[PDB]
Amino acid sequence: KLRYVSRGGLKLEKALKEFHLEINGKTCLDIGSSTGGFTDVMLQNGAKLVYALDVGTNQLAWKIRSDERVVVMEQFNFRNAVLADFEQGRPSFTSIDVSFISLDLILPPLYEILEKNGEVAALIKPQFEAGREQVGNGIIRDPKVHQMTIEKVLKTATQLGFSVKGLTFSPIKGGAGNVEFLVHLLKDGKAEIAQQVNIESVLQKESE
Repeated sequence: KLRYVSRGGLKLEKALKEFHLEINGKTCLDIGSSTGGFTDVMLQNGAKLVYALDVGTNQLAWKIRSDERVVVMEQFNFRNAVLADFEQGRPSFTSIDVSFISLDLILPPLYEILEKNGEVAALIKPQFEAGREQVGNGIIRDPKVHQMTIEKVLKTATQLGFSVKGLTFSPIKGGAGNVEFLVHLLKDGKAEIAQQVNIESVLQKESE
């Protein structure tokens, strides 16, 4: 009864549930596929196709690598990604779980690539969004730094034209032991942060 190929799958599972996302029949993009937990979640929820992208060599679990619905794009730096790179359908849903890089560098090319009214479920990792001097053991524990990193990503998304439809906390810690957050974006050019988005409330709920 391990339902997913990694505990990472628990992260996207919560996003799908909390953000009321529908994957069935959609062409999906998994940025930072790694072992494939996110891809696995999307496959199980009926994705028509999943592009599995990694800046380095693919590390997909055997089960996921062998899946006919999966299109591997390894040694592929998403910063250099353009719409022409996606030749088997335009992604309308995207999940993002990258490390050692800010979403500031991922969201812009993605905004162009994603289908109109396409959606994004993205992990916000304070340890990669804060300043070097702010990090230190590699864990960010300061609530004010957490807030600032969330604010930073929401600002970047809205400046691009994404609307922010939801925000919550990732159900499990990432990497060296970091609280991380899940944000729901919509490509509509409206730059609207939904009323339900409440950073302080999310921070408080994660802490409990």
